[PDB]
Order: sequence, then structure tokens, then C-alpha cells
Amino acid sequence: EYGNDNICRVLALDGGGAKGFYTLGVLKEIEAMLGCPLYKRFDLVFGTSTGAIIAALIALGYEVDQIHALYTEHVPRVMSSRSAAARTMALQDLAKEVFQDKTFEDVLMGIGIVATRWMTERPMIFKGNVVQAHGRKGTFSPGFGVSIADAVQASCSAYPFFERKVIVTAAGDKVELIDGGYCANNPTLFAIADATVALKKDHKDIRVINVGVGIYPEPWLAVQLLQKTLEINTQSMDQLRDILFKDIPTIRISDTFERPEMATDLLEYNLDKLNTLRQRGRESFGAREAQLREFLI
Amino acid sequence: SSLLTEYGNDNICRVLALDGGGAKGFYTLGVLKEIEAMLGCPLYKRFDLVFGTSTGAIIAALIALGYEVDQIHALYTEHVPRVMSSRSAAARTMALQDLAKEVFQDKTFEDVLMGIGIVATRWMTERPMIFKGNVVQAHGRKGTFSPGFGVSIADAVQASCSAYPFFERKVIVTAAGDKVELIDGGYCANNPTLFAIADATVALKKDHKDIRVINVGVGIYPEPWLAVQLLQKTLEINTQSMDQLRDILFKDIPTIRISDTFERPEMATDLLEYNLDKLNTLRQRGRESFGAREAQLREFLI
Amino acid sequence: SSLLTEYGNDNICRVLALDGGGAKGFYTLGVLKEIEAMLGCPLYKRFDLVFGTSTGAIIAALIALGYEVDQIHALYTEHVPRVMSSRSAAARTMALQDLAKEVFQDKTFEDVLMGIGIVATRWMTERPMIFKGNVVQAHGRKGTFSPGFGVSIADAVQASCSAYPFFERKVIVTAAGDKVELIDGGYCANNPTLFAIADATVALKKDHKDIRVINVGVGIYPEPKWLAVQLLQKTLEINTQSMDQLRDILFKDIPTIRISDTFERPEMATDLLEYNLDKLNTLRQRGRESFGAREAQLREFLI
Amino acid sequence: SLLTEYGNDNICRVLALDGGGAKGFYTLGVLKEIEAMLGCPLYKRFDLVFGTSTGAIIAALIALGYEVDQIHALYTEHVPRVMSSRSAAARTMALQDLAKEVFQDKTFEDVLMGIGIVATRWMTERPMIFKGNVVQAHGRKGTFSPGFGVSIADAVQASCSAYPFFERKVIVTAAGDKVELIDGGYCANNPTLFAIADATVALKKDHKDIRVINVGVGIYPEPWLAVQLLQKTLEINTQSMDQLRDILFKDIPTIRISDTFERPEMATDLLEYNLDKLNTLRQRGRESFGAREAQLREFLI
Ligand SMILES: Nc1ncnc2c1ncn2[C@@H]1O[C@@H]2COP(=O)(O)O[C@H]3[C@@H](O)[C@H](n4ccc(=O)[nH]c4=O)O[C@@H]3COP(=O)(O)O[C@H]2[C@H]1O
Ligand SMILES: Nc1ncnc2c1ncn2[C@@H]1O[C@@H]2COP(=O)(O)O[C@H]3[C@@H](O)[C@H](n4ccc(=O)[nH]c4=O)O[C@@H]3COP(=O)(O)O[C@H]2[C@H]1O
Ligand SMILES: Nc1ncnc2c1ncn2[C@@H]1O[C@@H]2COP(=O)(O)O[C@H]3[C@@H](O)[C@H](n4ccc(=O)[nH]c4=O)O[C@@H]3COP(=O)(O)O[C@H]2[C@H]1O
Ligand SMILES: Nc1ncnc2c1ncn2[C@@H]1O[C@@H]2COP(=O)(O)O[C@H]3[C@@H](O)[C@H](n4ccc(=O)[nH]c4=O)O[C@@H]3COP(=O)(O)O[C@H]2[C@H]1O
Repeated sequence: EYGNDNICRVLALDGGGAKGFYTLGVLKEIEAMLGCPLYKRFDLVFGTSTGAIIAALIALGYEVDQIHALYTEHVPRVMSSRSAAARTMALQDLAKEVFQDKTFEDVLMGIGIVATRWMTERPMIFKGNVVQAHGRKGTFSPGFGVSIADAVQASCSAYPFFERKVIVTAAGDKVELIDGGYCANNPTLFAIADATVALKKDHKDIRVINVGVGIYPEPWLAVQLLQKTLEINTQSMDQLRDILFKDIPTIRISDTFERPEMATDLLEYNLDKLNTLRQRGRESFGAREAQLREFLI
Repeated sequence: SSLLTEYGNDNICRVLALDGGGAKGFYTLGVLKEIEAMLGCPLYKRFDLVFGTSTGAIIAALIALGYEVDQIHALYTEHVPRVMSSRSAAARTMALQDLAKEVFQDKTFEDVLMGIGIVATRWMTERPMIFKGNVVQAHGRKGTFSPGFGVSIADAVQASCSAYPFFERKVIVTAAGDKVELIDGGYCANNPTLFAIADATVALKKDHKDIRVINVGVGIYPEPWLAVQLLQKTLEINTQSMDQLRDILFKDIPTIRISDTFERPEMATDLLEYNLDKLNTLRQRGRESFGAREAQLREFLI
Repeated sequence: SSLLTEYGNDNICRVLALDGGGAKGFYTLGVLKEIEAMLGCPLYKRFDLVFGTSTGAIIAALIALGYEVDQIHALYTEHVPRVMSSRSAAARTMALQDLAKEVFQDKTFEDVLMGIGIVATRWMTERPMIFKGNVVQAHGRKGTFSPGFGVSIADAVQASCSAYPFFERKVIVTAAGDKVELIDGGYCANNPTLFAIADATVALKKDHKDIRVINVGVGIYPEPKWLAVQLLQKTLEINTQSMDQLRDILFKDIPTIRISDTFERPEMATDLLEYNLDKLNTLRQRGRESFGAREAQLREFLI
Repeated sequence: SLLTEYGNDNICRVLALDGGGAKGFYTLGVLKEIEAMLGCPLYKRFDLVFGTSTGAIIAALIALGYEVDQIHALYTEHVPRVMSSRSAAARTMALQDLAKEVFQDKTFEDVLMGIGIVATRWMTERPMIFKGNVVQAHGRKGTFSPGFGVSIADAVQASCSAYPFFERKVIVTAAGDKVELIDGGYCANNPTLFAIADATVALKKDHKDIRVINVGVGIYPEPWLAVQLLQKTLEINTQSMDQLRDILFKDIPTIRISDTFERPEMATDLLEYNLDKLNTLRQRGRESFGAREAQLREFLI
């Protein structure tokens, strides 16, 4: 609506597998209440694994309408690959068709993509502005001089199913990355650290609209431990956020479903089930409609 | 006693956070032995908060009760190595259960002389469980606050030292009769430094210019399937990412970290070490790491 | 063309010492890169003295000749890998001579833009042979002082990098005519921090207060009859470690910063004679990350 | 026999002994001529003495209060017995019977002067310098136990543990720490640069009020591509350290007593055990004191 109001609204998108059709429904009930593309009422856009695709397109062009078509055309196909190498090939073509040649300079709003380094074991975060980092200024090239087609492709590669990406920075050093779900499945906490410390904002200035994908049921003792350890981090990171930044206006939109006919597998290639998740989630906004307009205006 | 220096009260709040790594805690004793003598009094008279983790809780508790370093080292070398020599996973729990009953016989969380906190991980909820000591350190729900959940200070430690693939799972019953399930605290936070500042910043409100953090680890050593490597790889990512977040958020706080990295094939251990001569080498390695930074630690705490 | 900022004169005298490694010099190229862009000017505009051992001698010379860091990195990966690829003592010596011919051929110890010192060990006298630039850096015999023994830089740096077991001893002919035989400068001082300290206290008599010391190493990495072998390895480590312990006893009240980290994981097992550019590329990333921790402190030293 | 008193001036006088093995006899010949010039035990004039692997057995006996005439009696009887044993294991064993019969259960509290003994840490690769007073320490003055609560029979035996011909030794300090040490002739063979530091940063003194006396064993002739290097690098450390000394500490009046011999009538052997050969080394020491008596009289008086 208006131009500026000294209110920094951040957007943290979760993401994983085909279940990202949920947040496409939530984000569909929005951008109509507003009337403008979702980047016209936001200053930061964070996305870890599947919200990274939604993060880019929102940041460099088209609205949700188009995104949905680009998401139902290529994404349901890549999961339908019975080999780990085949999934990596279709993902490369996906990243090559929706992102042809645009890079981190053609981005319209502040964006941060989450990725994990396989050797240093600490997250890599692609940023797009000079005053966005906290240290080591100088030799700071937006997006490491990398193309967006290769930045998102790395941030979507789950190791046990995909292949580990190898990116060639502009400075000439090959980095071996994996998807940003292994370090932060929820970029909410990281998003607070940019507006607070880097952008130098007060503690009552920001409105954090966090959108998720939802919780769903299921269709060697190390395999159980992987699922258990990969859930403690996301929960503990959430609890930590509530203790540190308890005085920040936040709204989390991610509901839990318990019906047996709703259990997914994070890789469901069924257009006759992803459509239902797109529907259940258009109602999850209908319960907080009166509250979200206090944040977006 | 031979430690009689009385330090006057001041407005500065000095925090101490102890890392845990198992039987490799001898590195922590060697470092703390030098810090006490530099002061001249037991550590409970100069520090205002103490947190710990799996093996650091056995040390973090004794510092809060009032024990001196020379007494802590007298017990840490006869009970800790003997439980790591247990073969069966059921034997490592029967042996750890006898440890806390000979060091923390009957005391509770109401007989501590400083701020305390012990980290433990829930299994069902998958969130931390920190055993506070005073209601002033809580972050809500203060109307039903009981120091230490009404749990004895011996069981709060037995739960934090129990790693799942090697120990058993601990079941405690609090005051209100709630059978909670817990495992080692090295899953949610291996370095409680980020948990320690959070408890001393929004609770016990202190500015960023009046806090002195001192993090003492256990060191870094070389190594002595597909789903198994992934497991170890995920754990390192969480630890190396949790402290970087601390560096971004909390960088205006004077902080000193005392840990050392070794690369020789002789200094190769794991968290199952029970060799007396090997552990002794780790002890005198920590004392050397203090002298390199003594010129600065004297400025923080005189 | 990019670095344009200027820094005025001042009384505090800085110093820079570079450890002598091998193919592991890529680690130092990362640390120096971050420091360069941070300052915003070539290093010969802020530092007032630079020492260097075998591998740091190439960098210590190029830094003293006006070259930037983005130019040294090009001249480093272009030739050094060939030097390490050879599998013979005479072959490595020939490549080392071809290297020292193209990077600088017609240059002597009189085009240096700052004060320089290059460490090299004699084979007969068993005392160091430190090539200096000006006469004020000398301690004795100030009646016959040619700035650099009359020797050119092409073979002055070639003598420093002559590890006798894998290379051949270098024979130098000075201006007076003395035929001297030298070996790697890493046999007498693998860390020239102490030597540079002594050259800025007894000569160029600055008090301990106003001396800012910066020592950039190469990092410690794991290793991938046998009695005299180990015992030779231990003797080389004893001299290196004992010399550092002697340093912080006398010159304890001098501000200093040492940037050299340690790694222990098996994927990093870098040793001497490394020629795989893939592993050598990873080390340049580590040195770039090692500066990120001490960036707040180094800003107090260099301003 | 030895009756002479000297006033307590403001000048410190250091004595640094080197190490060469059985060649210590050369040092005794020089000390016999210095004491006789003063007419008093050496501890009443000197304030600090360091040693390394040969001077330990001598610097220890000096700081206790012995006289040179009594040291030579023990040195001539027990030292050549050590080197006579031809085995890497028998030399380390016989070296115990040397310290167990001389320093019979003594500590670093029974000293009348500042002492310092040098050794080498096998695992850490740094020096271990035993001392006997807290005012000679550089930091970590807390938890300072004189001599690490170790006896003198073991601190001396460690500084004479030359790995090629001797075995390693293990040392248990006061705080149950098991350290592994070797000979001290690997980190510093001439303890001149160590003593000057221990008397400048600790025992703060001006370079105008110090007088160092360094005595060695002399340089004598010698009677695979991997051994050559080892013998070369050991003497590149000895050298380049004397040079570092001459550059840093130049305004400190000093005297060195070590003469070079070239004839083939010598036999460089730290493992020497021929009495007629060692008696000659003892004579060259006295012959060397005569050329520098005029100056030693100016320093010691
Ligand atoms: N909000 C946050 N919350 C928690 N942690 C955060 C947050 N933001 C960053 N980090 C972590 O901070 C670490 C170091 O950040 P620095 O600011 O010190 O320097 C940056 C920058 O100068 C430069 N650079 C950055 C982006 C770009 O597009 N091109 C580019 O060149 O590289 C360094 C990136 O390194 P990593 O990305 O691998 O690691 C990061 C990250 O893990
Ligand atoms: N410094 C920290 N760093 C990182 N995480 C932290 C920190 N502090 C708390 N948390 C997490 O936040 C959750 C809620 O904490 P609260 O302080 O808001 O409420 C507390 C308190 O009221 C009461 N209580 C606490 C301690 C005690 O000895 N007796 C007692 O009665 O019980 C609740 C504790 O329950 P958990 O401990 O199981 O859950 C905690 C923890 O997961
Ligand atoms: N900072 C130091 N740290 C550690 N050791 C050092 C240091 N400086 C000198 N030494 C050692 O001390 C010995 C004598 O040094 P001097 O300075 O007293 O005399 C110098 C000078 O007058 C002249 N000369 C020097 C350099 C030059 O480029 N042209 C030139 O003409 O030759 C003599 C050099 O000979 P070496 O170099 O072979 O021997 C040196 C070295 O072994
Ligand atoms: N003049 C010198 N020149 C060059 N280097 C020197 C010099 N003096 C010491 N060092 C080196 O400096 C390192 C650290 O010494 P520190 O002074 O810091 O603290 C001492 C002291 O507090 C305590 N202690 C000492 C003597 C004793 O009889 N009982 C006792 O308890 O133990 C530490 C001994 O350690 P090491 O001996 O193993 O190593 C030493 C040494 O290698």
C-alpha cells in the first residue's frame, strides 16, 4: 500500500518436498488481501529448502499465480525418479528453466537463502546487499558471484536422496554444499538476527510473519536416531527463539493434521493428494484473517 | 583451607559455562585448577552463575555446593573412569547410578550457594530441560515454580550423563508426579554458552557491558555405513552452527574461550577413554593452555 | 588500480613475519588477502619491515617490490605446482631456477620499497645469512656493507627454498668474490618473528611499547633406519618450539598477533611436496576464515 | 682453608656452565684456578648458576656449598664409570648410582644461591627449567613448588639422558604429573642466553650491573645420508644462538673460556673413559685461565 512506515516486516518460509503446495495456498489467500505482489509489503525474505524457490520468484518478479504454475509443472516430476542421480538431473533442469540467467543483482527485495557446508559444517547464507552482513566486509560480492540457478539448486539437495552440489565462487574456490534443511529448517531465528543486529532496528519495530508447510503422520537403530536428532534441533531452535525474542510480534501459520488419509511421505508425486494439501491451508488463514491485517496493513 | 582472599561485592556479573565431552573432562580440571589459585578463594565466591552439560554437570554441581578444585579432582579420578570401562549398555547405567549416590547423597537444589543450571534433553517433546536453582532465573510460569522440579540433585545429573547409544534412558518423577523421559544433554546443546547468556540477559537483567563469560571446553582431538556417518555429521553441524549464532548475536560481551586443538596421532581419543596415563596427559595439557592467556584472565577477574 | 587510500606517517613501527612452509603457502595468501582489502592499500604502504623464511621469501620479496596480493596468487599457482611435481633432486632444482627467472630476473636488493630481510643458513659456518636492504639494519661491521651482498634477488630467494634432502645445495657468488654454499633458511629459523624483533630493538631503537607485531603462518596439518628419521624430525620441532617459548619471555610487553590455526581431520592431510591444486585450493579458504575471528583486534593494530 | 669475606655490592654475577659429557674435566681445571684466586666458596661471590647435562652435576654441587676440590674427587670416580658401560640401557641404569650416592635425598630448598637446570620435554618439545625460588619465575607464580617438588637426584639424571645412548626418563612432580624428559643438549647446550634472561626480566637488573662468566669443555677434532644431517642440524642450533646472544645482549660484560684444539692428539667423545686422556683435558683448563686472569680479577675481585 503505502511506501514506507518504519516497520520492517520479515517473511520466513519453511519448506520440504512436495508439501510446499500447502504454503502456496496460504500465500494465495495473501497477495489478494494486499492487492500487490508479496514483495511490496516486506523487507526481508528468508527460505531454507523449498521456500527458497518461493523466496527467489517473489524477490525478482511474478506473483503467486505464476509461481503455482511453475511449481506444478516441474516439481511433481523430479520426485518421480527412482534413482538418486536421476533426481539430481531433473532438479538441474528445473533450476535451469525457471531461472535462466538472472543473478543476485536483479533481485528487488532483500533476500537470504540458507545452505549448509559439507566441510566447514556451518551454514552458508546468500545475501544481496552491502549492509546485510555482520563482519568480514571487503571482498563481499552479493551472492558470492554465483547465479541464482545454482544457489537454489544447492539449497534443495537433501544428501541421502540427491547429490552433493559443488559451486564455483567468483573468487575460484569449489565449495561442496547441501540443502539448508540440515542446519535450519526454519529461517525465522536467522531472520531476526539480520534486522536486529545488522540493520540496526529496535525491539518493537518488526512484524514476523512465519509461514510453514504443516505436520502430517506417516504412511538398524541409527535410522531412528536420524529422524529423532533432526527434530530436536528444529524444536530447540524454536524454543530458543521464544526465550530470546519473546517481545517480537510474530504470527506462525502451520497447523497439524491427524487424519490417516492425510499422511504424506515428503516425496509424494500425486497430483490428486497435493491438491488437497493446497486446499487444507486456505482455511488455516481463515482463522487469523482479523489478526494478520494488524501486521501487514 | 589456605584460600582466604575476600573479594568485595561489585556490580559486574561474571558467568562461567562448562562444556561436556565425557571422560575427557580432565582438561577442564587442569584449567580450573589454575584459575582458583590465581584468585585465592573457592570459585563460588567470585562467580554469579554456573551452567554445565553431560560431564560438566558433575563439576558444575560441586562448584555450587562449595567444594574446592582439589576435592573435585579427588573424586573425578576414581568414579568417572570406572563407569566408562563397562561393556554392556545396561552396565554403564548401573555404574553411573552408583556415582551420584556417593557424591550427592541427599542434597537438593535448595542447598546451592550460587546460580546453577543443568541441561538435559527431553525425548517426547524434544526440547531442553534445564534445572534452575532460583525462581528469579525463570522465564515464565513462575507461579508453579519449584527449584529443581523437586528432583534430587543426584538424579538431575544421572539423566544428563546418559547418551542413548551407550547408556540407557532415564525416567524421573518430579514433585507433582510426572514421569518424564530424558537423555544426554549433548543433543540439544553441547556448549551451554548460548544458553548461559540467555539466562543472564533477559533473566537477571544485566547490560552487555557488565558480563564476563568464561567458556572452558574439553579440547579437540583426532579420531582414534551410510546412515552412521550421517549421524555424526549432523551432530557436528549443530554444534558448529550453535556457536556461530552466538558470535553474531552476542559479540559485544567480553568472552574468553579456553579450548585447544591437537593433531598428532598420539593425542587421539574418543568419549570412552579410561586409560589413567592417557587422561593424565590431558590434565597437564590444560594447565599449559591457561598460562598462554593468564595475562588476560587476570584483567577480567582479579 | 583498486587500492587507493593513503595512510599518513606515525611513530609506531609495525612489522610482518611470514613462516616458511611449502605448497602450504596458499594458507598465507588467504590471510593476506583479507588484510589487504581491509586496509585498502598495498602492504608496503603501512608495514615498515618484513622478514621471510623459505616459502615466505617469495611473498616477502614481491610485497617489497610493489606487487599486490591478487598478483602473487597468480604467480604462485602458475609455477609452484610444477616445482613440487618433479620426482628427482636435480629436477626440483631446475624448476626452482626457472621459477626464479621469470617472476624477477634483472632485480637486485636496491629496488625494494621497504625494509626486507631474507633468512638463509650457511653450510660451512652454520650461522644465518640474512639479506638486508639498508645499512641501518646492520649490527656490526659498518665499513663494508653492500646492500644485499651484491647478490641479485633471483638467486637470493632461490637459496632460501633449498631443502637439502629434496633439493641441491645452492652456491652463491657475492660481490667481493666469496663462493658461499647455502641451504634452506628453515634450518635456523622457521619463524622469523624473533629475528625481526631483534632487528627493530637494537637496530632502529624503538622502545618495547610502540612495536606492533603480526605473524602470519601456514597452519598445522596432520601427516599422511627409522631411528635417525624420527630423531631428525623431533630436532627440527624442538628448535621451532623452544625459539617461540624464548620469544614471549623477553619481549612479553610487545603487542603481537599470531594467525595460524590447527586442523586434525583426515580429509586434511597436507604435507610437503603437495601438488594437487584441489587440496591447495581448500587451504586458501581456511586462511580466509581464520582472519574472520581476529578482525576486531587487528583493526586496533593497523587502524 | 678458605676464609675471605666480600661486601654486598649492587652487582649481580652469573655463572653459566656448558655440557659436553665426560669432557667436564676441562671445566674443573678452570674453576680450580678461580676459587683459589678468591679464597672462598664460590656460592659466597656468585648469585646464579645454570647447567646443562654436565654442569648440572657441578652446578648442583656448587649451590649446595661444596668446594671445587671436593667436586673433582666425586667427578673423577663416578663419571667415567657411566660412559664405560657400552649399552643404551646400562648407561641409564649406572647413571642412577651417580646421583643416588651424591645428592642423597636433597630438595631445591637446601640451596644457598639461585640455581637452574635444563632439560627437554619429549612430547611438548619445550624446555623444562628446574629452579629454586619464586622470584625467578615468569608468570604462573601461583602453584609454584620449588623444583616441582622433585628431588635433585632425578632432576640431574634427566638432564643427562642423551636419547641416542641413554634411555628416556619419567618424572612424577608434586601434583602426580608423569612427564617424560630427555637430555638438555637438544634445546640449549650453552645456558648463557637463558641465564641472562632469568636475571633481566626476573631479578630486574640493569645491563650495567651484570657480569656473566661462561665456561665450556672446548672444541676437539673428531676421531649414511640420514646421519650426516642429524649431526649438522644439532650444531646449527648451538651456533646461531651464540650469535643471537651477541646481538641482543651486547652491553653486558661477559667472558667465555673455551679453547679450540686441532692436532690429532685428541678424541671427541662425550663417551670417553680413558683417565690419562681426561687428565690432559684438566691441564688445558688451568693453562687457559692464565691468559684471562687479568680480566677475571677485574670482575670477581
Ligand atoms: N542472520 C544470521 N543468523 C545466524 N547466522 C548468520 C546470519 N547471517 C550470516 N550468518 C552466518 O555468519 C557467517 C559469516 O558471516 P560474515 O558476515 O562474517 O561474512 C560473510 C560475508 O562477508 C560474505 N558473504 C555473505 C553473503 C554473500 O552473498 N556473499 C559474501 O561474500 O562471506 C561470509 C559468509 O560466510 P558463511 O555464509 O558461510 O557463514 C555466515 C553465516 O553462517
Ligand atoms: N537459559 C536457557 N537457555 C536455553 N533454553 C532455556 C533456558 N531457560 C529455559 N529454557 C527452555 O525454555 C523452556 C521454558 O523455560 P521457562 O523458564 O519459561 O519455565 C521454566 C520454569 O518456570 C520452570 N522451572 C525451570 C528450572 C527449574 O529448576 N525449576 C522450574 O520449575 O519450568 C520451566 C522449565 O521447563 P523446561 O526447562 O523443561 O523448558 C525450558 C527450556 O527448554
Ligand atoms: N635480525 C637477525 N636475527 C638473527 N640473526 C641475525 C640478524 N641479523 C643478523 N644476524 C646474524 O648476525 C650475523 C652478523 O650480522 P651483522 O649485522 O652484524 O653484519 C652483517 C652486515 O654488516 C652485513 N650485511 C647484512 C645483510 C645484507 O643484506 N648485506 C650486508 O652486507 O654482513 C653481515 C651479515 O652477515 P650474515 O648475515 O651472514 O650473519 C649475520 C646473521 O647470521
Ligand atoms: N630464563 C628463561 N629463558 C627462556 N625460557 C625460560 C626461562 N625460564 C623459564 N623458561 C621457559 O618458560 C616456560 C614456562 O615457565 P613459567 O615461568 O611460565 O612457570 C613455571 C613456574 O611457575 C613453575 N615452576 C618453575 C620452576 C620450579 O622449580 N618449580 C615450578 O613450579 O612451572 C613453570 C615451568 O614450566 P617449564 O619449565 O616446563 O617451561 C618454562 C621454560 O621452558
